[PDB]
Amino acid sequence: GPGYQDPLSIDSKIQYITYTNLKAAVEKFHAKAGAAMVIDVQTGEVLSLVNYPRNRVLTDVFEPGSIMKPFTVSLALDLHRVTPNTLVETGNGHFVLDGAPITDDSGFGTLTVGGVIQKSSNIGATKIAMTMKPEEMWNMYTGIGLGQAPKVGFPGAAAGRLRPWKNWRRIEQATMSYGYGLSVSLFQLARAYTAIAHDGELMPVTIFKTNDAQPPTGPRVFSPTTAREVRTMLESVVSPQGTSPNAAVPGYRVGGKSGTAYKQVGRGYDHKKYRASFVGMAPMPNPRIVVAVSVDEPTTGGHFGGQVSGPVFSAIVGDTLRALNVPPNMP
Repeated sequence: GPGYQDPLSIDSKIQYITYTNLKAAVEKFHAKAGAAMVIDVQTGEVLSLVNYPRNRVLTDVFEPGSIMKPFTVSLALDLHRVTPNTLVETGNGHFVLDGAPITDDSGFGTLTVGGVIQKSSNIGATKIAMTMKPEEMWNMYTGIGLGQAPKVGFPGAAAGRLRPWKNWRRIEQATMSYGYGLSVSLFQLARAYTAIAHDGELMPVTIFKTNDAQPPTGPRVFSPTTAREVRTMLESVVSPQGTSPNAAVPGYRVGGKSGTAYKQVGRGYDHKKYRASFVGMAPMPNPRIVVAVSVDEPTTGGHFGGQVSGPVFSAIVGDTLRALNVPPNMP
């Protein structure tokens, strides 16, 4: 507990672990830039906060993409619009809504709500989203801290962009259900995922140590049962049947979600100019840490292709959990 690093929450070991892994990744994939951070789930304390090279973690905003799907599902579970076993028809991977096309990376057919998170189905997210009102979803976005600049002592923290809900066309509700047409910082996403980690409670995320006397507390964004169920689904993502098996951590149960943001061109999107982000938590089912990683405009994918962030999450999570003397919870 107490030591010379007090009263900052940043652990020199975890910060160093976070810096070597992120920097190694940015260099190995000849990327423009990277950001990563670790949050203690029980306290909302930031254990590490790393940019390689300026503070883009707090300043840079992007379309979160598929990282938003667990929050689409979180809300739908929490409003009793679906259960984890509810069936969602995604057919052949091509669907049309108000004349706009929505596409999966393949034809997943009949998925469960869990299946939609595991396979990262845009079509599945959209159809779950269509069971809810814009206002309901905007309130949840606002409840998890989106559209609001974090107050952590850093002037110029980005607020990101959230269209007001009374302006939402049904197709924007769709795009937002799979993380397009809103912008967030990596910091906002890390904080938002603490609400899934901490059984539905949004923890204040702080660079200062909290008191055991008056433990930190936050708004109840989701029921605890909602949060455990999304945690089971995040774990399914990093199985052989999920889209992010490259996030798996030898020795530990982990769960997380990947997303991709492409360079906007006013109305279109550029080719191979993208941002690979990953947010998760470990060990499951009761996480100690949330870890968020973002690698901007990588150019040498190698064996990982576009999914370059998952293995950086993996390395930081194992090193950090070892550094915390957390015992392996997996064979």
